[PDB]
Amino acid sequence: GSEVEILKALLELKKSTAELKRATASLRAITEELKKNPSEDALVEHNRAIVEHNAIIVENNRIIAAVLMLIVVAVGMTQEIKKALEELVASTAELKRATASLRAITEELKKNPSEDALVEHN
Amino acid sequence: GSEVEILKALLELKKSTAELKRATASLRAITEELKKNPSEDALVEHNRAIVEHNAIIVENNRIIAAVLMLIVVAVGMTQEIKKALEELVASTAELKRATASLRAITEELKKNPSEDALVEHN
Repeated sequence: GSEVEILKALLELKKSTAELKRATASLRAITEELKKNPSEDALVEHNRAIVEHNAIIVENNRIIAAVLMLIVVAVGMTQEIKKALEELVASTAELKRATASLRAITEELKKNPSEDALVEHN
Repeated sequence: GSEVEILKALLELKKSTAELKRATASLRAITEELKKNPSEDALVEHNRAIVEHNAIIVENNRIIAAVLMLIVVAVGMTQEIKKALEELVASTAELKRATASLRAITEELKKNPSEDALVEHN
């Protein structure tokens, strides 16, 4: 379950990091090459839009991974919860047996109020 | 005076800005190209040192310009100070003339205490 989902989240962080590094490299290549001749308006404006789009995508990937890590941590407790439930089920069944026993004792004690029945009640 | 010094400070800001933009571009080109093969240790370590040196130089240029602007502003007031001094000198000379006149009046009033001398005193 979470063993693979988390490995994929780590792969995502690796890829969004590489994207950030490359987007930053183009950000700078753009500033240095385009300031040489501002008349190349389409090239500088298109590349700046590209850089902003990548920066947003990187930030979104970070947030998405941050949320999915909370889902993953909830998932990783599956076996601990399963064992807690098995214990709760066994406890419920034992409580039921004790209740049925007490009911039978109550009926026996009222029908035949022997001292032994009072001892069994306690 | 300050007319040229300030133009040079502006030229400095232009050149340190161009340096910053280029140093940043190499910072990124270095990260993206060197992470491809970390075994090229000398190239990545030398270029990172280059980037740190340039970043420091840019910060120093900013501080130096900030101080020189204070010297320049002090320099630009040369004519206002010169005129204030011309006024102060004329005032001092007038005060001296008034003092010498008063001394002569005092001598005349004591030697010949005519009412006119008292009027001149006041």
